[PDB]
This record gives sequence, structure tokens and C-alpha cells, in this order.
Amino acid sequence: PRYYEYRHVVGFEETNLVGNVYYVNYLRWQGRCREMFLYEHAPEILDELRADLKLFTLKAECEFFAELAPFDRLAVRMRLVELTQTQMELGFDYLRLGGDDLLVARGRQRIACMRGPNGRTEPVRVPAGLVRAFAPFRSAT
Amino acid sequence: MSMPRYYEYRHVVGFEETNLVGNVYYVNYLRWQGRCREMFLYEHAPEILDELRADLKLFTLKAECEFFAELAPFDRLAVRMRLVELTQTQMELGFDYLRLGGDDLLVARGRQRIACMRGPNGRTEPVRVPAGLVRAFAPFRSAT
Amino acid sequence: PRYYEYRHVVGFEETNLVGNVYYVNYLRWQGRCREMFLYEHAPEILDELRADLKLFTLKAECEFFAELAPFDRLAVRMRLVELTQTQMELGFDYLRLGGDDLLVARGRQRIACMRGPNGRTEPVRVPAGLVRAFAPFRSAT
Amino acid sequence: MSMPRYYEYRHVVGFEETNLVGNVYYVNYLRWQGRCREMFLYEHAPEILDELRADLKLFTLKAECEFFAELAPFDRLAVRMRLVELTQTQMELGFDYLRLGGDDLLVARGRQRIACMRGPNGRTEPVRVPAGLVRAFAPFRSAT
Repeated sequence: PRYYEYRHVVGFEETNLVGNVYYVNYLRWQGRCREMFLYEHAPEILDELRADLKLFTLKAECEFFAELAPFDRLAVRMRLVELTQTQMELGFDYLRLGGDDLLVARGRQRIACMRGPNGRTEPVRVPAGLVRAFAPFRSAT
Repeated sequence: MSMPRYYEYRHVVGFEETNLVGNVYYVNYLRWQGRCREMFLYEHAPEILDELRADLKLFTLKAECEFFAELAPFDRLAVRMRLVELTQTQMELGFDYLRLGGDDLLVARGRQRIACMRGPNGRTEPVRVPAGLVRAFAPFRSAT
Repeated sequence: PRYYEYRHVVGFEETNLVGNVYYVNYLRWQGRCREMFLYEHAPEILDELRADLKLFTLKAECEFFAELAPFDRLAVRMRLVELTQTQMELGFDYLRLGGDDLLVARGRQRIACMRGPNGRTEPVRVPAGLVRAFAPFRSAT
Repeated sequence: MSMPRYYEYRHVVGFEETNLVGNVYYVNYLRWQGRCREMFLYEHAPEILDELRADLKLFTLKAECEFFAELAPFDRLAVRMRLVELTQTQMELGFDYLRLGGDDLLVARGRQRIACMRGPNGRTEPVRVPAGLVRAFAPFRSAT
């Protein structure tokens, strides 16, 4: 279990006039996937994130290979690519679950942990709890 | 006067774009890329809509953004777009995000790769970038 | 079972600087709830909705009684208020599921079924399949 | 010259706002109410932000919209807002949506009820509408 899975049934609001899913939604799903991971494996991070901790997204990207239709069942699999003192690089595989599974997109995010008054924040070491939650996903043993 | 120009999209940050942290949720930066590129189309090649309603599709092959600072509600944003690369059937767009103030602060940089296609939704074949679009992007084409 | 239930865990993107859920999201959940109802009870409507059928929202409204926080578990219960020849009035109860359940909002939508070229559409009788799917929700027997 | 005026928010419809049907997804109309009301604040009472960051909260008690026509991508929209009612602690805003063309077509009408509050997030007490805000809305106050 080296990845976290977020499942989603595509809705009409996510489509555009061409009939497929508008590209922005793929980036939105990265955030949804990453926060559900926190909800299920490190809920304590919200209290921090509701306090003074901040998760700053340094980079967000997605490459698209195929299209998605309304009501396609999607599985976004998140993996930990790299964990540094203060940052985390996350990888996302987007699978359309059907008669057969199809990789419709692949993305990445780099996030930095930070604390301090808005405008006067500084990078902080990845919270111990989050590092523990990442245990099964870390390449390092 | 023939120096490559950028197409500028200006936006005043609202509250819907902010999260509990107090700054702009990252997704909005990618949204603004689409908004910027479509307002460019609206102003320079509105006739592309008729094509987009028929069989023409602008398929985004890649979208990315790197973030350097924070944006707060009511901040004045300027998204500057340039055509950085044009092949037979694809276009690469560059986006520079600036917070307008005394000193314009670069808050992020983005990029998109788009492929032109025509065909039965699901049975699409690549097509050469529409002539009208190529001409429209001409003045905003970056050489470097 | 006179209502359909859509469950959702509130995420960070749905909050604003004040820490609660931005009001627009409540209206978005009505659409999400109504389409998941279709997905589970009248999936054939998509094929129609991907063809020439159109669900035109004539009215959408929501009244707010309390606030919602990130990661609160929400239950949106949808009921059929009225079913006419061509229209449907839907009611939505928004419950925050916690130690105790709290009614945080209540909304309504009126939708009209229509067919025809965009700009030249006309109201059509509610599709037989949808009427059947509404059987357990109809006041009429 | 003293006739009640409306505050106008103009928006060019984009592709993100459209659904597979080809018109604007209904949710966007409610979005535009917030956008319109906040741009009003930005232009007429920007200092409210400092209050919104501290303890002031604009709680939306009710939001509604009725739809009469369709809006397509690239349509020019005008959302006109008026203060329709002002009590000690609440405000009711009216929104008229028009598609701008030769003949401006009314495509929808909306309304919002907002309550002013201050206090520990969850332990909020109602407060009288801020003086600065009341004055800012003055010229856009509707009597009927």
C-alpha cells in the first residue's frame, strides 16, 4: 500500500461545452485527494492548519493523456515522491475505472510546511505526525 | 515596436478565491490561465467559438504553475501570456503572474501545452493549428 | 425512504478566509446531490442529457442557519416537493453530522425538462424513467 | 440625479462556466452575486477587508436566483445590484442579470439577505451594519 486512493464520480459541473472534463478540475482533484489523505491519516493537521500551520503549494502540474466523461468513475492515486526537511513532492496517477482501467492523466505537487503571521511566515520542518502518516509511502526505510 | 508583446489579463482577487489560510487557494492560479487564454481568444479570435461548437477542440496536454508568493483578497493581479512555441499541431503558452503595486511583484509562473484536434468526441484526430489562431498569436509570440 | 441522501466531507477549497464554508458551495451541493441521485436511480438520463435532453434550472435558493467548518461531515437530503407535467420542485435539507445532527441550511430548486437545439428548445414532459425513479418520493400514490 | 442607482458588475462568460449542454451552469449565477457584491466593496468600501480579517463577518442568510434564459460563452453579462432593504443588523440585496446586446435581455433575477456579525468563530453575536458600509450603499438604495 504505497499510495493513497481518492475515488470520485465525475459530475456535470466538471464538464464543459465539449462534453469532457475541463482541465482545471484535475488540479482541483489533487487538493481534494491530498486533504482526504490528511482526513483519514493525519486529521490532527487540520487543527494545525486551523491554527498557525500553513501548507504552501510551491508547484502544481498535470499532464493529460485522455479525456473524461460525465459519470466516469475516477481513482486518483497519490504517492510520496520525495520528503525533505521542510517539503514534500507528491505524485498523482489519474485512472478512469471501467471495463478496463485507463491512465487519463499524471500530475505532481511540491508543498512546503510553514508557520507565522500571514506575510511573515517561515518554512518549518514537516510535522512529526505527517511524517509518521507517510511511513508506508516513503521509499526510505 | 515589433518587440514580442504579452497579452495581459487583469483580475481583482475576491473572497471566493481565498481559503481559511487567508491567501488565494492554489487551484485559482490554474483557473486564471484558462481565463487569460480564453479572454485572449475573445478579443483576438472570437470566431474560434463557432469552431469549438462544431468539431474543433483545444486539448490541454499539460498545465503547470510554480508559486513564489501569496495573493490576498483585493490584490490586483496581472497575468501576462506569451506564445512560447508553435509546432504543426501544438502550442505552448507561458504565463507570468504579477501582483500590481508600487513595485510589481512576480508571484508565480505557469505554462500550458495545447493540442488542436477535430473529430467524434473520443475519436479525435490531431489537426494543424487553425490559421486564424496562428495569426492572432503572432504579435505575442516569444522567440526566447 | 422519501428522500435521497448525498454525503460529503467538507474540504479546504470550500472554505474562505473567515474559516467557514463559502455560501456558493451550498448551491453547488444541490447540483451534486441531484446528479448523484440520477447516477444511482436514473443513470439513463445522462445518455439523454448527452443527447438532446436538457435540465433547465428555473430556480435555485438556499437559506443558511449555521456555519460549516473544514472536515465537517455533511448530509444533503433531497425530497420531491412537487412534480408537474414538465417540472420538478426539489427540496434540500443540509445536516452537519456530528455528536448530534444540526440543520445548517435548507434549499429549493425548480427544474424544467426541455429538448431542442440550443436557443430553440421547448419544455417536454418529465421523462417516464425519471418519474418512475421518483416513485418512492412522490406524495401522490 | 438623486434617483436610486444600481451598482454594475460586468463579466464576459468563459468556457469554464459552461457545461456539456453548452450554456452557463446555474451555480455560476450565484457566484456572480458574490463577485458583484465584493467588487462593490472593493470600489466603495475597501476598508471593510481589515474588519473582515479581524472579527467582522458578513453572514449570508439567504441566496436565491431565478433563471429566464440561457447564457453562452463570450456573452457579455451585466449584474446590477441594489440595496433593497436595510434593518438594524441585516441587508437585502437585489440582483438583475442582463445579457448585453442590441437589446439587453433580462436573463435572471437574484436576491440575498446578509447579516452582520462579530465574534469567536462559532460564538458570533449580531452587530449593527457598519456605518461605513451603510454610507457606501446609500446611493444604491432602492425605495421600491
